Amino acid sequence: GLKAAQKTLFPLRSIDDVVRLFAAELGREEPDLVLLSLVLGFVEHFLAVNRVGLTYFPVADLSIIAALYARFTAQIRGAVDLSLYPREGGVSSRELVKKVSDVIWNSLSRSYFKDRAHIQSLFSFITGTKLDSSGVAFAVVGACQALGLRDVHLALSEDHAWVVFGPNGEQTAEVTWHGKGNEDRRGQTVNAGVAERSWLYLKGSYMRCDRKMEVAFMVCAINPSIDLHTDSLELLQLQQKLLWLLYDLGHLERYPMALGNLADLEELEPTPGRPDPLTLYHKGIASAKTYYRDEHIYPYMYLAGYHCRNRNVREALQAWADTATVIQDYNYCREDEEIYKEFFEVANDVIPNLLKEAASLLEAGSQGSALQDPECFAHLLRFYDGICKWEEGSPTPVLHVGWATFLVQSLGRFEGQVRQKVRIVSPVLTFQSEKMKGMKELLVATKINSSAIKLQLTAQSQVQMK
Ligand SMILES: COc1cc2[nH]c(C#N)cc2cc1CN1CCC(Nc2ncnc3sc(CC(F)(F)F)cc23)CC1
Repeated sequence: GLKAAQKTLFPLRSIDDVVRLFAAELGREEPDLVLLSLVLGFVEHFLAVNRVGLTYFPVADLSIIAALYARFTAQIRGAVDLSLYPREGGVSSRELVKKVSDVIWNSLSRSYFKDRAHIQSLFSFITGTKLDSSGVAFAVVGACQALGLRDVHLALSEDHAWVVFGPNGEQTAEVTWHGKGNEDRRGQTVNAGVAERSWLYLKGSYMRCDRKMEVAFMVCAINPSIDLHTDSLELLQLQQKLLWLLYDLGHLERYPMALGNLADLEELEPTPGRPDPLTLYHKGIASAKTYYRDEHIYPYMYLAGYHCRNRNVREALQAWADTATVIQDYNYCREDEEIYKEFFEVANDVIPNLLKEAASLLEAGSQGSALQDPECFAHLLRFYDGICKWEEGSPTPVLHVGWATFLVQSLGRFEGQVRQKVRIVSPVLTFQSEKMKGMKELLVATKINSSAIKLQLTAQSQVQMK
């Protein structure tokens, strides 16, 4: 190693002291990822993993943080000999990046729960020899910075992480695992995944982080959870303040999900004088549209979740329809299972529960109910249309009869006189999927033909013999 200027703020005695440290690092040529992750993991460990003895804030003494930093840098420098991998051009090689990845991987405990909380940071790597998937990729980037490899940067999709490096930062390399059971492609490019138009690789519209965005990633990666019931107020506040610092300095401009995280925090505990959560969610969506060709799903899911929690049914449906309008131009691939699970939950649990409550409130006399609004019925139909279109040309199917039951139920929540008002053109809606085009006459009928809907959604050819 640490430079003298990096040590002057220690000891860190409060949240605001940590925020100062992040401010100073972010004002530097290159913020120190190793330092910052070690601090965050330290504070998270003593605020969420083990709060014994806590009286206000776990003081971060320099002697402690410098010793952790020395354990990291020693481990990396000792195991990665740079002289074996000459840098033609001030850029790194694939072999060098692979060696760093191997080093991190080989340092990890043989067996542990890979999905635990609080194993994302370099503090976890040093003290527990444990990291989660994306934590490995972050550690590889941290290790590369510590080695002077200024070209190696973190790349992020909505459910995976890897690195970019080399001439013009144009190379990609896998450095960690994804999911559970996937035979890894460590050392390879992501170009096959890009080419198959999976959600996992975002058709190539993934985030290529600069150092400032890598700091934003570690801040999103703070995990305030103490247990299933309980969050650390101190960590929530630290994460919120750190996200505002990044925001003010411009470093969330290209980070849609960080804006959604900040909006969620503001909904929980709003900061006087700051934009509303809704404004923040829409800024996330604008970031996606500006930098990522509007090919991200979470900016709309964050918005829908907010509307859902606030029982803005119309606005939740619109936002879900918007998520489907994104997913429709992907192919559903092996390894996209996380987004399939989220779509499944929305269609088959969340929406039905919202419409069930809406129907009770309608019986009680609500006015302006989603169930009386043809534009809400349009949103519902646009949601299913994108899911159907997503499925077209995919190497695995999406829909099955489990989805059909909930579709029939959700349609039936709207009276025919409401459903009949939606104009399906070849409130006005255009269908992109052949499944929904063929369902058009069934959708606007007084009595919902349940069997015919099922047959159309699942393309089941035949009904019961006997
Ligand atoms: C499963 O989590 C969610 C499901 C949700 N459904 C709806 C609706 N309707 C809203 C909603 C919100 C969430 C919360 N989830 C949103 C995504 C967020 N993920 C992220 N947030 C910031 N940065 C990154 S980088 C990355 C890929 C990587 F982990 F590195 F491999 C993921 C990710 C973590 C929290």
